[PDB]
Amino acid sequence: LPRLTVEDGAIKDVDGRTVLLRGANVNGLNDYASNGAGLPTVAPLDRTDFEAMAALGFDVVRLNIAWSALEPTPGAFDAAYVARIREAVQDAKDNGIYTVLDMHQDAWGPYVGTPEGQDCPPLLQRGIGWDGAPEWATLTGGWTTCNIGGQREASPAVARAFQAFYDDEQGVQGHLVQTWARLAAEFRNEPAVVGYDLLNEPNPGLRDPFAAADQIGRFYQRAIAAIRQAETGGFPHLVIFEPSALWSAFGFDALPPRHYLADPLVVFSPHLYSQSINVSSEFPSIEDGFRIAVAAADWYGAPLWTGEWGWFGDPDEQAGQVRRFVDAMNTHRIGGAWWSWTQACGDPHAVKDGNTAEPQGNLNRIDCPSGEEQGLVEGFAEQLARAYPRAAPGLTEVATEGFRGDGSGRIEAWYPGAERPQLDTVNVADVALTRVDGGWRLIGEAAGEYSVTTL
Repeated sequence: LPRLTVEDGAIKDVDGRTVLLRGANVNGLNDYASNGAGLPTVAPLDRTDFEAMAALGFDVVRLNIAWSALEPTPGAFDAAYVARIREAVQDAKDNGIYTVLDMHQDAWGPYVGTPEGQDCPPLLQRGIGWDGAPEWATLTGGWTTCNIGGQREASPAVARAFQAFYDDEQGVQGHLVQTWARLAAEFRNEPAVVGYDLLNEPNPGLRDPFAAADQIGRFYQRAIAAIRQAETGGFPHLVIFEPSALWSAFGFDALPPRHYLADPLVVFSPHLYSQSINVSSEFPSIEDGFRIAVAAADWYGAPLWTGEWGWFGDPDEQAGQVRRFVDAMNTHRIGGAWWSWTQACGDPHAVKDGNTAEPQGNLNRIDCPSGEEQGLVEGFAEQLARAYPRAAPGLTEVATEGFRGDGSGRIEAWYPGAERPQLDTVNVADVALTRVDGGWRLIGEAAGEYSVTTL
């Protein structure tokens, strides 16, 4: 709905309200290798998915899109794939959901898997194909596609292909930069697009964390200059930038140098996987992982918005960690996107694990191999649907019992569930609670200090 900007370390709208962008990753437009499994790699995606997201209270989607589908041959720009992106943006907007466009990849791309008749070196496991870059952009030097321990990023071929990209071999990085500019031009006047997550979990390539962070930042600087030129005649959207993929395994990393990100609309977006999928199950803790990320974002002078987080095991055991995560989002007043809305039976994550005949998903449960959606993973869903202020002027505090601030403008908040929220609204005029699908939307007007709390 209103255009988003950054001011004073927060995502805000142009009306001055502090915005919390909470929602999920949606991969229905991503281009995954099929890996010979003979199964869909994504679920269908249409307006009903965005209605379902709005019924959990979400007001953002991280839309995982693929360079391989935008630029299928060198220099191409597939406007028919752009029209599917634009349909998803419009279906999200019709349901009150902003879109982050995420140039997504795992393990470089679909073309890094070990071919069927090819063996692995001793001590390595077979690789499979994932998502990201097109085949023509994939320059592996012939290095083995097998990996250490089954970890998708720990393959010589993937590392070499990333290093070829950072070194701009054959101009492949200039191709992605131009593809980003062309895509930003397609949305330059669309306020529902938050902005651009320049590359998901950039791998180190053949560099250590410090030289990796530098080459990742050098790419971000090139992409930002191309995007800002392409936005001529529209307006500048937010630039969401990530540390290397190592943050997703350790809870911290070397940081892309600030001089590469010297644009006022950048947003730091590490993936906060502490106590979920880090190398250590204990360190950093969930809460220390937030403190590290918050300190890093403050170094950039930028907002923190975490593009991926999630738990993947039994909700009976892990819902308490999910609860702790949401609590910390409220303490730090950030948004982010759960991984993920749907995972299909032929997704590479399922293929890797030999789990293509087992149910998939940590939010929407898909039966396999049928592909049929069969309810929600309720222990996680109930945490993700928790009440929050979508937009609030001068927001100062967000807690489980409600929120408060000091400012002038329209408050908009979500509350889940069929029962009417029972609220104490201090200094809020014209309060209206509207039943909406899956919950309730609150509106009201502030003009100074205010609070909206449970009674």
